[PDB]
Amino acid sequence: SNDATINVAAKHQTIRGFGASSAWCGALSDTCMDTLYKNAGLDILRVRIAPNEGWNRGDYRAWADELSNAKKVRARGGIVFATPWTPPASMKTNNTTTGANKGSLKPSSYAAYAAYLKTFVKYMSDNGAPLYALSLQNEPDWAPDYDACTWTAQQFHDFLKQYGASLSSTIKIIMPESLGFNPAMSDPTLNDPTTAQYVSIIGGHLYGSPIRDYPLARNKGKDIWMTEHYLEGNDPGTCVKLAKEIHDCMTIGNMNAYVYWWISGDQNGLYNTRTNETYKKTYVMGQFSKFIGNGYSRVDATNSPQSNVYVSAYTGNNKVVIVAINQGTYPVNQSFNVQNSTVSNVSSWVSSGTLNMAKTNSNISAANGRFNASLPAQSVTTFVADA
Amino acid sequence: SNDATINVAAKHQTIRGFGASSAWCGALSDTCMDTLYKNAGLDILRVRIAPNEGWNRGDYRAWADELSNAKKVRARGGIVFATPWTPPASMKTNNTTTGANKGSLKPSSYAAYAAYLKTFVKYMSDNGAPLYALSLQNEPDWAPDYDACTWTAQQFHDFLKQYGASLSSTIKIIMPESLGFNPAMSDPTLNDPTTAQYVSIIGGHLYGSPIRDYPLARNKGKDIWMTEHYLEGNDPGTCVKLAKEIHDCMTIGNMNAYVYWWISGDQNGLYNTRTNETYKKTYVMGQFSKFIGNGYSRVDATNSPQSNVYVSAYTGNNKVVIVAINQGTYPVNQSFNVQNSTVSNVSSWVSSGTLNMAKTNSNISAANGRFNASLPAQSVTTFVADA
Ligand SMILES: [Cl-]
Ligand SMILES: [Cl-]
Ligand SMILES: [Cl-]
Ligand SMILES: [Cl-]
Ligand SMILES: [Cl-]
Ligand SMILES: [Cl-]
Ligand SMILES: [Cl-]
Ligand SMILES: [Cl-]
Ligand SMILES: [Cl-]
Ligand SMILES: [Cl-]
Ligand SMILES: [Cl-]
Ligand SMILES: [Cl-]
Ligand SMILES: [Cl-]
Ligand SMILES: [Cl-]
Ligand SMILES: [Cl-]
Ligand SMILES: [Cl-]
Ligand SMILES: [Cl-]
Ligand SMILES: [Cl-]
Ligand SMILES: [Cl-]
Ligand SMILES: [Cl-]
Ligand SMILES: [Cl-]
Ligand SMILES: [Cl-]
Ligand SMILES: [Cl-]
Ligand SMILES: [Cl-]
Ligand SMILES: [Cl-]
Ligand code: NA
Ligand code: NA
Ligand code: NA
Ligand code: NA
Ligand code: NA
Ligand code: NA
Ligand code: NA
Ligand code: NA
Ligand code: NA
Ligand code: NA
Ligand code: NA
Ligand code: NA
Ligand code: NA
Ligand code: NA
Repeated sequence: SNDATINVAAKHQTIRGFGASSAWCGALSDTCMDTLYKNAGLDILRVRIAPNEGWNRGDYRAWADELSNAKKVRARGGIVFATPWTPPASMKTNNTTTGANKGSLKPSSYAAYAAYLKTFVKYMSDNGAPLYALSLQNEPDWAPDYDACTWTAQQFHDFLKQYGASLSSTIKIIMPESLGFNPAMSDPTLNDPTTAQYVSIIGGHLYGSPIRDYPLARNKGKDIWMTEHYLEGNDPGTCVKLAKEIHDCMTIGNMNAYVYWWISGDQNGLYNTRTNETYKKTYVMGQFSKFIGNGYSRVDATNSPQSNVYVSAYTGNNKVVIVAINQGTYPVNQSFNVQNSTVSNVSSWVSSGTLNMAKTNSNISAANGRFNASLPAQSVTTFVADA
Repeated sequence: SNDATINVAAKHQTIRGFGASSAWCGALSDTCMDTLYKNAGLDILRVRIAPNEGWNRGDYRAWADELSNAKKVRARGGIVFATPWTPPASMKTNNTTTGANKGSLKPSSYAAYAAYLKTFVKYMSDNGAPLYALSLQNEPDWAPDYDACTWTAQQFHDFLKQYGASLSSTIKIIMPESLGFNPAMSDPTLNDPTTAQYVSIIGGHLYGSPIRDYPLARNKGKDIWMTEHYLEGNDPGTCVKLAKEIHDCMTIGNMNAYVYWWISGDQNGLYNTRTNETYKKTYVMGQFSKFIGNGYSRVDATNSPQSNVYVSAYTGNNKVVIVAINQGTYPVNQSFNVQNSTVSNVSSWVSSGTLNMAKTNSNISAANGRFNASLPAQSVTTFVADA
């Protein structure tokens, strides 16, 4: 009864990875970076481009902490993308780095902003931490009193038709990083082939709006990345909520990558640099990232085989990986049936209120692709098998 | 609130170990023995002395399978004791090896039975698997239709006043292995100093009667060993029932050792030799045996700090070990406070419906002897710390 059926023959999106941001986290330590990027297996880092007035006279001091973070992640096998929260104040209609009075990028500074971003990309490259991609703006639809800069959907179109060729010849471009992943923010760019061609990755955040598929983006060949979100708490209930959010991004959103908010900026991050302690949300992320390898594809799996259980699955390099979330307050047994592959050597790891990415030592045997297992209360289990 | 307080200064009995029996299990494989005696860390083996009519003409064939079992356990760091379920039929009042018509040992064969047991002890020694102790009889108060032999409390006294000197000069003696650990079966032997002196270990089983302390035995200097019991099932509820039984033997019974019934004789054992699979009761035993070392003493700990949680603790070799059982259906948090020791480097391992003696990777910090942890539903956790 109510099997989780996994069909390795039905493939979905390619998984780029999972990560977090170093924005406003200073220069993170080797221990923090080892914890996250080696042990938990995160492999994407989002750095901030701090507003830098000296950019065009060779003064990069404002950027050196992120350089350091970038190098540490690259040394640990990760890729790095950059997000600017604002152009320098000299380019803003409000004459400040904040979002005061819905400040925006002066159209008379469009060429300079393009040059600015290219200067950051070349800085990072010249110092041995080349970027994988670059975003045009954080949350163009939010105007708070910290680094911010408004853009309308038409402004992104305006900008890209002029400067997208130059920018994309330099680096993969992410846009638009909407507050709530509003497709209207990017639709004008995607629907005009002149502008769509300059975009590689469609990025968005999950504040306020449910997770959704984005068919236009996928059908234009774009990656879809969830580039910022956080949750408050590290109790088991919050941890399984995070797990279900990642699962929903993978499954409903068809997203190629999931990127948590900041590593250490406050108590809602992944690592506490004041006590040198790992927040338990870290291990939720690890149940995906440590086990899902390079170039893996998501495949069909019964999304919810019984109440409060959620399942997704991935294949690559002759492995099958199954992530099974139990949001219930008690353990439950769950059967799995892998189709169109011959599976062996099943091993599992659990993160829960007690366990941190702990190998279970369970003695799982598979016959004709079927095995079963007990899922602890408020837990995430990852099965890895030969396939 | 409701701490489990551990006081290393208040010491109780010395722990000899934990084990199981190879009676009627044939000659067990290396894989079975590795599973139990290396990985789970059992370290006591109870062999049966099969009734052997050829004992006095050098025919030991009936004993060779147990010889093999004994050698395997000794090679894996364990000790071995032997239990006879019956003398040979030639010494029985019913002329058979069974318990038919409450058959007993003929008083005219007392000297021969003593010689018989000494022949088994010397056999085992001569072939490189010397025994640690020897029992006079299995379940002298039960007379079933398999190997059996009745003895009254006065018969044990009768026998020991004559043959105990000879027998005890050869080997540590266990008696009386009552069905339900009835102290009346051994009281006459213990209360006469002439007979008490020949006994080293008071052994008993747990069929039908609650676990109890045995002050007379402890006050005469004797070890108290639970030498046979089993439970039916391997579900989490049964596994925590077994854990609580061991805990009760340690705590209420002040027992030095706990010995499960047979390893592989039927489905109620610890290992299935037909499928080469380990029954989950094995891991319950391992949560005690693998972690509680040579010469450790039990110490004071809050027996039940909250409902359905049971705690015991042990020290030795500058370690403290804490076994915490959660019989509840949901996880609970539990605080621990170690007194009169300075503890560091706390690590934990869990056995549950999902986990088999699995290291948790939890990041437990202790300050002034206090730490806390989440105990999964229907689980056994063992903490080990430097002390
Ligand atoms: Cl894809
Ligand atoms: Cl900073
Ligand atoms: Cl650096
Ligand atoms: Cl506003
Ligand atoms: Cl617009
Ligand atoms: Cl549009
Ligand atoms: Cl939240
Ligand atoms: Cl930690
Ligand atoms: Cl935490
Ligand atoms: Cl298999
Ligand atoms: Cl495993
Ligand atoms: Cl198992
Ligand atoms: Cl003792
Ligand atoms: Cl046998
Ligand atoms: Cl042998
Ligand atoms: Cl009877
Ligand atoms: Cl009597
Ligand atoms: Cl008496
Ligand atoms: Cl039972
Ligand atoms: Cl097994
Ligand atoms: Cl089992
Ligand atoms: Cl510590
Ligand atoms: Cl640990
Ligand atoms: Cl932890
Ligand atoms: Cl649980
Ligand atoms: Na990756
Ligand atoms: Na990776
Ligand atoms: Na404002
Ligand atoms: Na934000
Ligand atoms: Na505001
Ligand atoms: Na990975
Ligand atoms: Na595996
Ligand atoms: Na021992
Ligand atoms: Na041992
Ligand atoms: Na009978
Ligand atoms: Na029995
Ligand atoms: Na009977
Ligand atoms: Na031990
Ligand atoms: Na330890």
